[PDB]
Amino acid sequence: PIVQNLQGQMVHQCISPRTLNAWVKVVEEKAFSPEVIPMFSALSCGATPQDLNTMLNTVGGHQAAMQMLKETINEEAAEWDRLHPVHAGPIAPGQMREPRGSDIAGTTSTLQEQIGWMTHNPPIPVGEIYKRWIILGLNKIVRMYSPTSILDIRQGPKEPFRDYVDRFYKTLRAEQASQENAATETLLVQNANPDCKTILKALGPGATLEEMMTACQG
Amino acid sequence: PIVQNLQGQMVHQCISPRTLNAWVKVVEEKAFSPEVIPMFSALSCGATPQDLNTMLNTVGGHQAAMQMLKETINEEAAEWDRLHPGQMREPRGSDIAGTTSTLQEQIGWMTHNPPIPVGEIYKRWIILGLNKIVRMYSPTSILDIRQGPKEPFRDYVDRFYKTLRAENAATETLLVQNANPDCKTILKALGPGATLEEMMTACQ
Amino acid sequence: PIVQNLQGQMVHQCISPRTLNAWVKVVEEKAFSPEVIPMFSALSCGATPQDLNTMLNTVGGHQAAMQMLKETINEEAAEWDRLHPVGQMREPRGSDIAGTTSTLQEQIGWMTHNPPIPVGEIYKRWIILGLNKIVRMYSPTSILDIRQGPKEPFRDYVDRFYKTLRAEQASQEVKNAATETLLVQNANPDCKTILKALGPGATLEEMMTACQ
Amino acid sequence: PIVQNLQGQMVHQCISPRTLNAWVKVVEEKAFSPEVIPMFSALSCGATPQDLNTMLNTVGGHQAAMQMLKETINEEAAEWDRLHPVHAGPIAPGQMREPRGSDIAGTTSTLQEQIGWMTHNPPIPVGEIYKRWIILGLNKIVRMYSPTSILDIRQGPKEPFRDYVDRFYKTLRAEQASQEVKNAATETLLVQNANPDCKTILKALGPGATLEEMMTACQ
Amino acid sequence: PIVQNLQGQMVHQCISPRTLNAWVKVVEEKAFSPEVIPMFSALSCGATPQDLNTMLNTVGGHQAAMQMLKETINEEAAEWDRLHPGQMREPRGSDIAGTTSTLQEQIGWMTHNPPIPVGEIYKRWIILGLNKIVRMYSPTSILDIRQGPKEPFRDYVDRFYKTLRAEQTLLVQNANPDCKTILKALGPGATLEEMMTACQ
Amino acid sequence: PIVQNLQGQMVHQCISPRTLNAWVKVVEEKAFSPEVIPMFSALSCGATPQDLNTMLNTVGGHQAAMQMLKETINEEAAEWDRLHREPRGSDIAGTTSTLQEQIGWMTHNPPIPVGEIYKRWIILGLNKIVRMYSPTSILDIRQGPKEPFRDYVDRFYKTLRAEQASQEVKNAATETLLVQNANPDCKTILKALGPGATLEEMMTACQ
Repeated sequence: PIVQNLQGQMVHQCISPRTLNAWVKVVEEKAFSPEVIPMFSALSCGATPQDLNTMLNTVGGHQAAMQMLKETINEEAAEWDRLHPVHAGPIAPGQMREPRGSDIAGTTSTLQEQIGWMTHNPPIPVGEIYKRWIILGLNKIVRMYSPTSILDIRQGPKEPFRDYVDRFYKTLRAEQASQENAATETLLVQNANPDCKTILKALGPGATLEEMMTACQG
Repeated sequence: PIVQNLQGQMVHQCISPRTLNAWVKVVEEKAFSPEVIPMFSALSCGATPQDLNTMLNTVGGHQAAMQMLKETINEEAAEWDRLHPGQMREPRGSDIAGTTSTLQEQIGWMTHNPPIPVGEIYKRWIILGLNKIVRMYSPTSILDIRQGPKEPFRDYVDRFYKTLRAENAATETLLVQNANPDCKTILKALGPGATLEEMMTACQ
Repeated sequence: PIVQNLQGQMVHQCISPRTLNAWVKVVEEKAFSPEVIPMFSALSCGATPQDLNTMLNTVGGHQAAMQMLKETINEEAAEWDRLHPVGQMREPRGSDIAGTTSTLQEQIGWMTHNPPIPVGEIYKRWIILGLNKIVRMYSPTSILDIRQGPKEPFRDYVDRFYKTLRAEQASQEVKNAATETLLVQNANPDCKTILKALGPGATLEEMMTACQ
Repeated sequence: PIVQNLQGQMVHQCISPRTLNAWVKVVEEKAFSPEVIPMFSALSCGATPQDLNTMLNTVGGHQAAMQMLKETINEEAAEWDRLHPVHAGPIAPGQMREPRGSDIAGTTSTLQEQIGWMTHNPPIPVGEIYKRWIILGLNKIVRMYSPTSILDIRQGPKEPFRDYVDRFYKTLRAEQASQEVKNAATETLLVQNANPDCKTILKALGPGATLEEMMTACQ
Repeated sequence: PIVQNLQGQMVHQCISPRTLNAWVKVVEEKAFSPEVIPMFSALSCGATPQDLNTMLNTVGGHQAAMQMLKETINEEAAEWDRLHPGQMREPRGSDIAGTTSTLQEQIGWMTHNPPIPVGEIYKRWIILGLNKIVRMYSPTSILDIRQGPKEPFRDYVDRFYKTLRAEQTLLVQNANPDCKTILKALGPGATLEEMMTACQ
Repeated sequence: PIVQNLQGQMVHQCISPRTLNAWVKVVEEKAFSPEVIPMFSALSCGATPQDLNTMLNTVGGHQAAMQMLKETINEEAAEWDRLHREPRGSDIAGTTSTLQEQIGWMTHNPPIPVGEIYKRWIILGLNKIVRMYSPTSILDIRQGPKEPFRDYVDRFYKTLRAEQASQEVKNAATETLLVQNANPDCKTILKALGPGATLEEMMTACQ
């Protein structure tokens, strides 16, 4: 990554054994559960495009996903080139060449160049731009790998309301690759078991999730 | 987080793998037991609103709770906006929650002179929300805690305060009232103003 | 905690995940065995009253003990106020030292003032007083009930003897008398004869070598 | 390794117990699966030739592979010597002796010389050069230790499309020791080797379908 | 401990959670096997008397040993006092053991010029006491180590020297018959290496 | 160890719990397998004689080996005295020197690397132990009838490395012995490749 030292300079620092292992374990243990994305973004704080490629490439399984991710990255890189053509000609002294899409993805750029861009004044945050593409791709994969439609989540006859709401929102989160309406509100009440369904209908519209859960406790 | 370095300067620093992991494990292991909150506060020492969202979002289960927490944060953001409708732009509620603000801006508010402590403000909302969840996820009402006939007084007091914590006068009044018959008389005998130590010695 | 930076100033530093976890695990694993106290004191090196409260509050079980501890702290705070009645710097009330009515900024102010008012160290003293009470109470055995098994090795018996003694928290004179009266007296038959044989004035080392 | 301190200076630093152990464990656990190479590259960030030899030599098993690796290194060192004849003559004041192939592989050079070259201005990155040779050797080993041909990967009759695509690309990756494999040939072969139900649906989406589209289709 | 920092200064630093735990676990796992002592010495590098007491006091079991150790310390402190009954006050025995001195004073002596290494002096006494305990807790006399009839020479030598070490020519004597003859054959002045190669 | 600070000076720093533990575990887990030596060398980077003695003395088992090692160190220290405040043999082995003396020498200009000198003696001793503790002659390594060539070459070179405490073993003798002891099917294919075949070529051939 690129971190701030004691003298206040932005310097390069080797990616750590802790970080490498943490990311590899997360993938092994949680596959593409939604929460894996916030974890990737945090573990890659300050990352260079090289560091980002290191983290992706250390993943052993899930090659189908890794391959989809490559395609998404290539799309974004092409889009970037469309919007940011590169000028022919020589670079002025004290200046950096302009980054192509493949430069931002660390494919055609060196570490020195990546560092050059990230610590230039003004900076070109190639690490943060690349990270945004990767996260786009990761979101697609999370939605795809979502194991259950929200329509199939229905409260067991003897299942506590909390356990059912847990299943509901865990499922909802995977389907949109997001934690962010009236439709789901109606669907949640609709799929509750008989006893709860009536009590909930009784609270009327505009009830907070807190009120609903208090209402159906045991 | 934003830390004082060794040269005495205030700067941004990446949230650490150690921190990330500790928080996730605490939630896996202890769910929403009351002691999780002091731990959250301490693991998020110096946190930006970004860092706070990272900690929350890395949680995998408990989506019901996480969803309740979101609603609470929204209420607080809305209430903040109501109290606040070459000079610096002040944070909307959603800015403090890191939804509509950048890291750059967050660092901006927190290190301004005078600072607007968006980290600390946001952390307060989150802790409000967490306290509600702790209260909800509590197995028993304090009224259902009553000393077993063969249950040692210490074990009963443990259950009493464990339960109470998960939820001033509800103490002294209720603890003695729900003690078993033998202890209850001895305790009412010590009269008022007895220390917990004295009570526990009495019913050993 | 408050530690020293490179400019030589005493600066505030966030309590670390390693410290937080260590303390919580010690309580889970050892409850209120006597050695838990030296460990608390070391894990809280350089602590602010805020840090101190964090360590206590992260404990999940033992709420009876935690409650007794709050009472002890209140006693000490009141005693402090009694002994300290109301460009001169303002001094700490009892509840300021306990971090209940003071901010981190104030706590840092007192601790790094010249001369310092070590609110962290003062608060830690009160906490350790309370912890000592709890260790004494949670001691499972009276020293009088420690007797060598017929087939129990002398070392294992002496271990139980002194761990029990340490938890009860005898004064040196009492620890001596308890040793003199009780240790040889309560040894199993075989060892008791051999030990009486070494005569008076034998060191614990000598005794333990003898009965190995 | 050679790292940047807080003063912004490049200095030598001892290889850490964490790095040593991570690398040894990776080899024990994943042998020569393709993802071991990006991991080696990262664990050896800033490595001197000495550090690189340490990491290789701490591997206990796989002596066949370690032996092949030595041969690959020797080839590259010879090739280096061929292209960089160390010119005879004394060493100019404030320069260093040019590196022979065995100098880059840390066989005939000292830590001091290695540090000399790596922190010179301009630097001669003997660490990064050596690392390149090592990775060439490793890539050969990965391709050799690959069990299956890509031609033997066909979707089970009741095997989910995702599981089949996983095996397809895992295998393709080991065979080339690379993830840059999706050309038109593999694109045709993926659809060709799908089970009957999927094969029809896929042919239906027509040409130019993204892997995401294909996988949604056969879910 | 008192350490050398980055700016080349000697300063006090808190004992670390890693060090605290490493020491406690070593005692839990190895008790008083001889190798525990080198480990104690290394884990207490740069230790103040206060740090030394922390390390000792965090041990939960082995209170018999901890009590013996206390006695050994008192002996050494008394001996120290006996040998020593802008002029800097010198430490008494109980000052070195951190019983009657403050961290401030401990730091004063240790960083004075020239230093009075109360840390290192105290560590010397503690290690004396630990050695005694190691000797006592040695399960077997060296005289009872005799090569099994079926036991490989190496395993027997391992037991021999593990025992001997704990307790601070007879080796050939107690070897099994086959080895005993071959060894007496190599004659006197044989290296342990030579002996072990011989009985492989 | 002795490491570099921020002012660019070489300073003493306490050996870390991690380093201590790593070494002790390696010995517990791998005993005296050959790869233990490159691991010791690395874990003792920048070590003072003091640090080296610490690493050695923290080993609990293998006292026979530890005892041989002590003898080897003595021989080397005597030899050093024969060939020679300036350091005697026992000074380099940290027996009769203080940490302060050890630090002077190592950070002097020019340095006298008593750490690196002591480390070389220790590694001499360890190599002897590695060779002694080796279980199997290279002559007894022969390819199973159903054993894959790679597995056989693995065993071959594993064994060769322990016997010599070295990986520089591929000479013409071992080259002849490797092909000779291959199973019938592979033996013929290998003889077919003719002389001067690389190990890579041989392994591709018998896959």
